[PDB]
Amino acid sequence: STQIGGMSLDQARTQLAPWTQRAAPIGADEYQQRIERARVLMRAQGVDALLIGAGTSLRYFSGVPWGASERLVALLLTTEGDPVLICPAFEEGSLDAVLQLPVRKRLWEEHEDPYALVVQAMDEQHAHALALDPGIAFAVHTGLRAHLGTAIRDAGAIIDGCRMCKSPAELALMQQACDMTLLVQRLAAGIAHEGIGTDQLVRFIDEAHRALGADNGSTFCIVQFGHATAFPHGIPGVQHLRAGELVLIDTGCTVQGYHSDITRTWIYGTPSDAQQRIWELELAAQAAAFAAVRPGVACEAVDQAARAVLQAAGLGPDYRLPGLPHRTGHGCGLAIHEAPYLVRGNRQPLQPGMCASNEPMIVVPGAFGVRLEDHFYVTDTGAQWFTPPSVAIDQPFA
Amino acid sequence: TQIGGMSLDQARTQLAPWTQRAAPIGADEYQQRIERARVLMRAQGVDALLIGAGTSLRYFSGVPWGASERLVALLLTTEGDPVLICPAFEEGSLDAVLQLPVRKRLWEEHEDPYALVVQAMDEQHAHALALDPGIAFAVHTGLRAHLGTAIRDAGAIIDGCRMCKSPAELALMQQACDMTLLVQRLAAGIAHEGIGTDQLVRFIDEAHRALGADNGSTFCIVQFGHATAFPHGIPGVQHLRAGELVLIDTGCTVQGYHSDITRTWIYGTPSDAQQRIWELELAAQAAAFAAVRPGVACEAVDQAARAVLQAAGLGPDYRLPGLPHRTGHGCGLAIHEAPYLVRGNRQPLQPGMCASNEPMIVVPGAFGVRLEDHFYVTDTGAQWFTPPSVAIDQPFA
Ligand SMILES: [Mn+2]
Ligand SMILES: [Mn+2]
Ligand SMILES: [Mn+2]
Ligand SMILES: [Mn+2]
Ligand code: NA
Ligand code: NA
Repeated sequence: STQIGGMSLDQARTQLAPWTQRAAPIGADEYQQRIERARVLMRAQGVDALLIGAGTSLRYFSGVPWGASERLVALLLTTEGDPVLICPAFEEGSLDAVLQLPVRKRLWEEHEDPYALVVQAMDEQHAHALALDPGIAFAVHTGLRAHLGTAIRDAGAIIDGCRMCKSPAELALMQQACDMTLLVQRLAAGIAHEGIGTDQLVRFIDEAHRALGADNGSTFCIVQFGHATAFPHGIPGVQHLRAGELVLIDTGCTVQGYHSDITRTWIYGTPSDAQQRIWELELAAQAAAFAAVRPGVACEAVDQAARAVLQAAGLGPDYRLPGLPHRTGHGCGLAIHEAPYLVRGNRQPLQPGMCASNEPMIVVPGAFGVRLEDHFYVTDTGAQWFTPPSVAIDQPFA
Repeated sequence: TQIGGMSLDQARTQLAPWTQRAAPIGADEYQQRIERARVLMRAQGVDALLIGAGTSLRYFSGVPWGASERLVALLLTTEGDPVLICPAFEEGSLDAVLQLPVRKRLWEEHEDPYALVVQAMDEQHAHALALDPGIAFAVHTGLRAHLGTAIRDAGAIIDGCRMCKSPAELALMQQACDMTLLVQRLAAGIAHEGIGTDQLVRFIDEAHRALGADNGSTFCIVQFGHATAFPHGIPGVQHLRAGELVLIDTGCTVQGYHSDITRTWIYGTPSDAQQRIWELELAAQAAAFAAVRPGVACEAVDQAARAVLQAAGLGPDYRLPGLPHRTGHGCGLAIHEAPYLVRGNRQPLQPGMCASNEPMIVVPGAFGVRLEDHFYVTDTGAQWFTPPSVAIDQPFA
């Protein structure tokens, strides 16, 4: 190997300059385009009002990046006019400073009923067919239902109808985040040595993400050694690296809210025949899944292409272990997981601009797991990798 | 003497792993929480309770996982081990975190998890479901596809369990507060002219980790000078100058239980206005604490703080200069939870309830002063988790 081990912490740090290729933020015109696309989808669904809660969908339509809390902060979009922004009174100044869209502020003091404000705004515009953000807390349904007597639809089709296909600016922001995380993955492999701790790697990866100018360091970071790699959702526990162990690292960051999410699995020292066999199979399943992607292709077909490779090698079938116990991938954007899902049963056709992970992890019970994760986006004629796949068990980077 | 003068190396000699470790919640207490939920369910005519991944699932089952698009949930009915609905591929990991005996019902990726919930309801002849108000609305959509019956809001049941803390819960929160109080103290000590907000944030995370928090700082806000007048403003690096107030709001978790402490202190010489407002903030916090005892409505605690501000000529109500938001919020496995110390909330305080006391004063465009310490209700009054600040230049008792 020329990529694994052999780099000091100081040497890694010389490569950690703030990222010089900064993708442009989403502009005012694009936020308006998103509002207009939602209105088209609302009309198709027969909905005349849309309530978006704080979180990734509020940031999508308005630029407000705040996480959801027990206090209602929401955008109410109707067929005409600037959308209504419902917000705590004490937050008005902070809101003005992050909004990217002209809005009609409706402010509530702490003891006042914010749900009443939503319905009042609906009534003023003669709206009586609300679709509610499926990511919003159920408590908001309770609050609304105290004032509303009409059917409340689930807004998922509208929200996915907008967010699944990324604009060039969105792709560029995801691209930047992916490029940064790919470097961090490379440096993490470089500094690995006998005895190094999983916690030491997590800490360095966060440090590197910050140094490169991520929104907020590592969004998340999973580091697993040896038998711990057999768990897609294993408990964090400190391990120290021994020769002969696989190392699995899954991490990512955000840039203007847009996510990277890359997994590398590589050998420290000499691999066993079994580790070698399963690693090559993982790459082949990932490759086949990618090869299945072009416009019009059903999402489940991408999952099945990966399973076909595993089955031909005598793993599986279906979700059986040794094999692939979960879906092949998930969409990615302002959220770590979003539509479309590359999962059995999903007939959703792939369209240009859709972004998804490609990670058909193999688990061998009691032994290890191998997960390669790279994201792609659909193009007019096929697909494009955000990051190129690994080359070999001891060459994690193309 | 508490502010400035300490080197980074001096501070680090006080950062050994915490030696007074509170005991983790035991198996018997999880059973007590389930039984308490069942009593409250029955009292409300509810025969099934669905708890989603998040702080309530951790409360009842020990599972710490954050919510995702995949349903992970506990279904509690009137009898038998509660049902745990979980993706099949996660069973192994689920087993390793569960603190409660359960009946696992596993779904493969293409299968409908909502169907499992309703199958489990039907098996026990349940048809009066209450649903976790913190769960994604998507779950209502999924359940409604399968149910003709009302899906009630489980907030009253869940709060009825979680608002009053056990001794073990208090001890875990107490440990988190003690650790964060030390980190706050060390942060004041290493402060110096030109120090960066980002530098303080990093130290505070380093300190939380060294002491043995679950995962460093849960959050950390550090603001200098006029920035203190903008509590929810866009973060941007500042460098400290003499004459500026410093506001630090940070916390950690211990076994999931939260600390959340704010200190505001002067670096250098304060102005008369800074001084007078700081004193008023302390007095508002103290009056709110003095109103706390069993039987007092939560809104009276908020009003006690406002009364102090209005007697001094600030406000009234939420007007500025003054207190533009509520006086405080409950705290436990979540940073914010019931009960809320807010106008309109008639909820009577009961022994064991935990809440923040933080009646911040904002002077628009100038500065803000926030003192935040949490308390719990005792049999006859209240107890501070951490003692309040003493002066504008003595943040620690
Ligand atoms: Mn992923
Ligand atoms: Mn990942
Ligand atoms: Mn607080
Ligand atoms: Mn706080
Ligand atoms: Na919809
Ligand atoms: Na991390």
